[PDB]
Amino acid sequence: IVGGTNSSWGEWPWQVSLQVKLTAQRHLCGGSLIGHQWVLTAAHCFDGLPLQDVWRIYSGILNLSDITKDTPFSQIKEIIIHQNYKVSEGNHDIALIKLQAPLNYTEFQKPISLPSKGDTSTIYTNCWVTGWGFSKEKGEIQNILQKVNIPLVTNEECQKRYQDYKITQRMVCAGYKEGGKDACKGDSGGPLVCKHNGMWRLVGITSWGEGCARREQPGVYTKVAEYMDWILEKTQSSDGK
Ligand SMILES: *[C@@H]1O[C@H](CO)[C@@H](O)[C@H](O)[C@H]1NC(C)=O
Repeated sequence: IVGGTNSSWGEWPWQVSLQVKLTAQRHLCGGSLIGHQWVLTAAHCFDGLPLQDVWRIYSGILNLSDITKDTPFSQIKEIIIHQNYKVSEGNHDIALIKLQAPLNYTEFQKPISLPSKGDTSTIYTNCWVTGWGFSKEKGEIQNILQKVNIPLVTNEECQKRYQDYKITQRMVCAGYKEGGKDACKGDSGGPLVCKHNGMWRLVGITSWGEGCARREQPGVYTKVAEYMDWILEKTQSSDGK
């Protein structure tokens, strides 16, 4: 998070940390808890890595340096990457992670409400992006969970900023003309939440940007509302009703 501030215990209780355990354990991505057994994250977090054994999910945590071998974590039972996602490309950057065990809800560990498919037409006004990513371009992983207030930009206004790519109706962009406030590497897969009608809703999944916080270069997010039919279909038990 570039241009952000420290967050408090219980402020973003849905935020999780996706870490890989290879030669050393490192935070790679953010994610949002959406159910007792489900986390929503970006498909690009899994590029060049197996879906099995190497992942650990941390929830109910504010500072990354507090994580030791004693800290309880969630393991992956299944990873569902969008069928149309292509490794190293931008479209459909979304994945669901099914946990091996359900997580009990506390005031520090609870899900973020999902929008409806019809909520695509809604223009939000109080949006925040959180994570432990780089505090500046080419920077380093932050210890304390950062937060930042970022306004949304129209898809047409976002398309003009990225004329070498195609900003689809399945993406939502957020930034300031002067830059200085944006998500960065390590924030990927985390939440872009908006407060609407008194309650918090998951609007975007942090995906990409040309660098971080550059002027007139807004952050691109996977628009959750455009994937609600997919999330609902994929979270069904598999064994059937
Ligand atoms: C975040 O917390 C620590 C001290 O607890 C320190 O890095 C800094 O004072 C805090 N950040 C800001 C922007 O105050």
